[PDB]
Amino acid sequence: RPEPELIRQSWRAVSRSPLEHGTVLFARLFALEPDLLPLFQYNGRQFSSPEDSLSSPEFLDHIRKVMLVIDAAVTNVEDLSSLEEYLASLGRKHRAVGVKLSSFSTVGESLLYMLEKSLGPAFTPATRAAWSQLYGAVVQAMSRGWD
Ligand code: HEM
Repeated sequence: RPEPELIRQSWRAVSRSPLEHGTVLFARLFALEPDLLPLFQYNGRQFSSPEDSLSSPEFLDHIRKVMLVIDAAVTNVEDLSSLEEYLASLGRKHRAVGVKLSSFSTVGESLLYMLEKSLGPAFTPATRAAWSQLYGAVVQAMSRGWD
């Protein structure tokens, strides 16, 4: 369904520097949902600022994890069904720590923003639709974990 090449070629722009792009995504995510900032708990305590967390090792490591899972959706775009069981367990893991499934819609909005910022006009209507469809499928798979 999602045109693989549109997904792959657009992803290569951000996958180059995952951490930098990941930050852009999370900055927009925290602006859309401030309530997420506290959900990051290290060996106790959290982050005073959106910006303070962007210094935490755990938090940066999480950026990387997020981008790796999006990378898996890209390398499995021609057969996302294979990822279903992994994403369901990932969904459960997030439910376990207090994240609401609805927050993953915000992540999607944030992902598109990150792509808009990086690609500009190269982020075409067709590319945008492909991403909405891909990410929508990822989140559908993850929703199996809220059981
Ligand atoms: C919606 C906002 C999100 C919040 C508040 C959140 C929060 C967390 C927290 C607290 C952890 C446990 C600590 C850690 O392992 O770093 C975690 C783990 C993880 N998250 Fe997220 N997360 C969010 C979105 C995402 C997204 C969109 C993805 C990718 C699809 C993702 C991928 C992962 C992975 C791969 C792990 C490690 C799972 C494991 O321990 O096996 N997270 N997340």
